[PDB]
Amino acid sequence: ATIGRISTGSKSLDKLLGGGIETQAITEVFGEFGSGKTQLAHTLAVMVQLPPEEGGLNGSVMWIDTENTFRPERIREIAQNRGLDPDEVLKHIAYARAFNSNHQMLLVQQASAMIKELLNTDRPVKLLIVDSLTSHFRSEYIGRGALAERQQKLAKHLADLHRLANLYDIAVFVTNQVHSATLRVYLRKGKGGKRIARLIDAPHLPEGEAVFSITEKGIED
Repeated sequence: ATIGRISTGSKSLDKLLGGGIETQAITEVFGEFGSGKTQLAHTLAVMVQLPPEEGGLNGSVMWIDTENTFRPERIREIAQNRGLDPDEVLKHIAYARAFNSNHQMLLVQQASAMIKELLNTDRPVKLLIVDSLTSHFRSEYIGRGALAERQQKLAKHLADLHRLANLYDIAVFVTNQVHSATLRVYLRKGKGGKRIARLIDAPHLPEGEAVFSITEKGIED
């Protein structure tokens, strides 16, 4: 299948991403708390649901939360301000809270069965969010030989993530605070409620930067 692109809500940021975030890839967005990673995840969970003419893929979402940062109220606000039905937007976001790194790995594996069933529907899964990919791995692996073990589990988790994205034509979006993903985006605060995105690593895309805002519509220019 050909690559689908999900608009982030920002024209500037979509331009940097060659149209938007891609299916059949793991897009990693990293930054300090408040850099806009979570607002971008919330905006994408709504945007993917829009028709292609609006920047979406008529798709369903699966969201894995390691730190309880998912906000239904924010999804609802973004949905309403984009002229979508908040109830329908929420019902197309399959949500799961991971309490440890092993639970997190298991949820990715269990998600394959769910995705299979939605493939021939009008709204198949086009987006899988993992916020925030490493929080459990960093807190659990402390002591002698902890670092080498963490790297091994992360690599397998990311391989399980890559497998779903290619096999089912899904865009995998992961967040991180501060490893090989297909696209790395460094996020930081600009001047005001403005953020700056820096494309660090990309195989088909040139390096660069884009500026965006955080509003009642989630993410825009």
